[PDB]
Amino acid sequence: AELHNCVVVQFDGPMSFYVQMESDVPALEQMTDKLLDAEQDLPAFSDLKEGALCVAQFPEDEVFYRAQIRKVLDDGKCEVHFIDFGNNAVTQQFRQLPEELAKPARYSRHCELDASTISKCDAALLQSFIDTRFSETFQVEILATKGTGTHVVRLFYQSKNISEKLQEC
Repeated sequence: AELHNCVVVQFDGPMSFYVQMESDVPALEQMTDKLLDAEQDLPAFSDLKEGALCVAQFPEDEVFYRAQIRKVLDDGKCEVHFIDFGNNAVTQQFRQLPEELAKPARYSRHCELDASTISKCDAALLQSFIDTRFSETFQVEILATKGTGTHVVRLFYQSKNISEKLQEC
């Protein structure tokens, strides 16, 4: 079947994880470069509301990324979702995202495994298997894209069904 190379950037479990497709890497690198070049000159963003798109700083990295506000908290804090990296974090630093940089689609993709492709044991072991190879390349077969944008996929490692590479199960 049609397999696409990707890297898993966030993994809460088989039914909910995020990937960055190899095909989108060039565009993501261009986005990252453009954001870095304009970063210092971007004015403050103060229209904090759920759903708002902006540039926000990830406290753990201190780097600015494209972000969507998920929850408005107290003291100018907001829980945001970094659309190009699939992770959420609470931050207080927001800058305006140029219209041109808001046009590109998110570069991280939410996925959920076709539940029939793994066993109960596989599901439990996948967490540790993935955590050990976070920077490694995996492949996904996209079976469908839900109305929410989420891809239902079959996961592969070294082009083999993941269940085959999970030797302990």
